[PDB]
Amino acid sequence: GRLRVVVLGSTGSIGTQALQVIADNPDRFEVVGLAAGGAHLDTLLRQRAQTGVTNIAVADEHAAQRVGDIPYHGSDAATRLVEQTEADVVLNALVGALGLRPTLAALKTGARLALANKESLVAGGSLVLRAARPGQIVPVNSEHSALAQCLRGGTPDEVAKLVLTASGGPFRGWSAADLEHVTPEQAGAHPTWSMGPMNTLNSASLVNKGLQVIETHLLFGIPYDRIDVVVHPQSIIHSMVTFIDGSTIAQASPPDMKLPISLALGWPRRVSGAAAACDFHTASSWEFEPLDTDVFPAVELARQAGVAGGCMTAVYNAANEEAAAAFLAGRIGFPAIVGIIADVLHAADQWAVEPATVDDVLDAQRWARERAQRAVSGM
Amino acid sequence: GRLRVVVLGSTGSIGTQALQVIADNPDRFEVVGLAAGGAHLDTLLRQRAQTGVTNIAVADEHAAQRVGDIPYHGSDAATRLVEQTEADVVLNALVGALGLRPTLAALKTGARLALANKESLVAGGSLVLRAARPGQIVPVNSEHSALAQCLRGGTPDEVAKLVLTASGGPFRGWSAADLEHVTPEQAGAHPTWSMGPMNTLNSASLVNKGLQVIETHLLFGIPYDRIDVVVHPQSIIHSMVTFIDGSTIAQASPPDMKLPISLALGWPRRVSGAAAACDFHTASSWEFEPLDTDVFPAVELARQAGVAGGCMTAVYNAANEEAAAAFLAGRIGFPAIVGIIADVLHAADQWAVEPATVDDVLDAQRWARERAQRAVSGM
Ligand SMILES: NC(=O)C1=CN([C@@H]2O[C@H](COP(=O)(O)OP(=O)(O)OC[C@H]3O[C@@H](n4cnc5c(N)ncnc54)[C@H](OP(=O)(O)O)[C@@H]3O)[C@@H](O)[C@H]2O)C=CC1
Repeated sequence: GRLRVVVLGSTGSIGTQALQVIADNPDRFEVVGLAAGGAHLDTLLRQRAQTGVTNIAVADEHAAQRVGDIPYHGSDAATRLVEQTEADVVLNALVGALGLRPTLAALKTGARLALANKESLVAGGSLVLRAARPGQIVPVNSEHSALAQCLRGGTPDEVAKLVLTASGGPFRGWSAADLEHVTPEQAGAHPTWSMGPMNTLNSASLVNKGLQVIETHLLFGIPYDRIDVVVHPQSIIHSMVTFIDGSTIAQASPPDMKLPISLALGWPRRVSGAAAACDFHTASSWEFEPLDTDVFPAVELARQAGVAGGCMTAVYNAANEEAAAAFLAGRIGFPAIVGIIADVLHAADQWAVEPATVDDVLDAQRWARERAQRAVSGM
Repeated sequence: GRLRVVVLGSTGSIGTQALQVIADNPDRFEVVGLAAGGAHLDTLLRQRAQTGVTNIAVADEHAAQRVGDIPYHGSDAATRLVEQTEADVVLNALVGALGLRPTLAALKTGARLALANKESLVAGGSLVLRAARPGQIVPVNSEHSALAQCLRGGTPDEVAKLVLTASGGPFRGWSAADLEHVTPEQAGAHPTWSMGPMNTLNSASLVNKGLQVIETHLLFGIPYDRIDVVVHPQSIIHSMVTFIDGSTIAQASPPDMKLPISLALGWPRRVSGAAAACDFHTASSWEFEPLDTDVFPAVELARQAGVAGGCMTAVYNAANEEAAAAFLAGRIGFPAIVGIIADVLHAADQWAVEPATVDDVLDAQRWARERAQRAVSGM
């Protein structure tokens, strides 16, 4: 009853939290593989030494050289590790487009895919879906973990609406006027979670929410007009399902990713002590407010891309990555991230064709990146 | 397929709401029996005329003299109607001690029992539990209904805590000094057309919550030390379950008893359009604060009684019935209600024996009422 776990992106936030869950629960889990990029070698060496796992992939060839003895090195190291390691669960916590091929490799093996890497579902679309058995993909993000728990509240035909919650970002309440003046560091701190410069920016622009709506449709098969977003500044309620009789079932916990991680690794079984529970011996308040879809149209823009289907969500994602890098570099303003997403989706006519192979997906992203660059060039 | 329903207590708040749900859903339910006390004989005869159901019971023989074609009249009329009617669901929405035998009769038929009658579990306890098969009893109360929905979020083994919500009453936040000046009218006592004087008062005193804690223990088999109460003034979250991993699942809806009534009737199948869903288009907040157990000790007393066991919860409730009536009759002050419950309970250890018959329960109750009357009068 012990699950063999491959951890991809082991040195990041999710990767390290997942290793602590596995360390705490040797009854339930064992690490059998680690993959990293090569940029934090001290962490990875520390992880090799602490877990005793030598079955390691490192993307950067130079960093893998620097370390020596690494059995998998290069841009396909993570994919090859997954292909050649027997495991029950593959945790994909890699960042960006490079999570796609290791996602596809993992699905092919039969292992449960515990998915933090959103880009692989968002961009992979039906390519990833065709490769997956029912229930094989288990979401790691707290919103989707919340949804999966809440769906147990009824049969599938009893689902009326999925309700995703959003923190609302640092600029909740701000008008369009004052969104123009946002600096790369004003969008650099998140109220409840501590994440990377990209992932914290995606919370500020509401594109992380947009992307999660896409993932929600792809994970659970609920239509886009039945997936709602509500602003909940506290991030204690992580999501809800409303049923056909009027009942809403909600999931709540203090923000700690170890909870959704442990549940994604152990699914369907809950992992005793994974995280602290809500304390009802002290006063608290859960506030909800409607999202401002005029100032923050990134979610509706994600529905539009999602309804168009095929490779259009790959376009929505890839356009974001490029426009976001331009923001962090200092080349474009804050509102220009979503404005450029809009302009790129409007030109992306051809990319509504369903992908047959990874290259179709790769072809759409290439186009979107270029088109996104051309839009940046114009300002 | 269609469920045949017997409605006991048809002329009350729950019973009439249940008949509305049955009338809006002829596909799901048909009424096959109706039982009332006699005080609202006119309502029952209009119900007979409206539904076409002639299979009716009237407890009051004197009131039954007015009609001449009631197949079941007198004492145990409701019990006899239960024994002699083929049904799939018995809704027991009878008030007080006269709900206990129809509950037992209903369990013996092997029909599902939708239980609103509090005395069945609070007084009848082990008599009712030993007579019931697993899943046979489905609760009608909004809190218990919330708990049953939330328990879907994991296995029985995965439960850490049940958390009942409480409005806190009209004297939420009041000091012990504040409570000294409490009048019957302040405690929500008005000549309301369906609201019994007791249930408003039991909510103001926190005895309703005590009673619900006792029933939670018996319905769900969770230790008293793992059943909590949080104050929640909005009454949108109707109760919650905390699981062993630290995740809490909560049930939420705008107050409307037709939701938990519909689900109780159709269990485990939800009833489309039963009640309005939470609306997140407009801002709101769900507030939680701990209960001040020094000013409001009624729930800890309920746990004391329930742990003591046997007929002690019967004593708890009868001692309340008497004390609460005396406060309404201006013979005692508000704080003396729960004060008097403590004193009767402290002197009551002889009733910690398990009841063998309905009579054992009646004897305990008789004792508790007399002992409480003593305390009221100064004897
Ligand atoms: N943290 C959170 O709570 C949330 C996470 N997510 C999602 O989780 C995913 C993971 O990001 P997060 O853990 O949060 O990330 P981090 O940025 O903290 O870490 C990402 C990991 O990917 C590795 N990596 C980077 N480049 C490569 C590459 N060239 N080849 C192989 N591995 C590489 C990194 O290794 P190294 O740095 O050593 O090079 C690192 O271990 C994201 O897609 C994000 O959308 C979603 C919602 C919130």
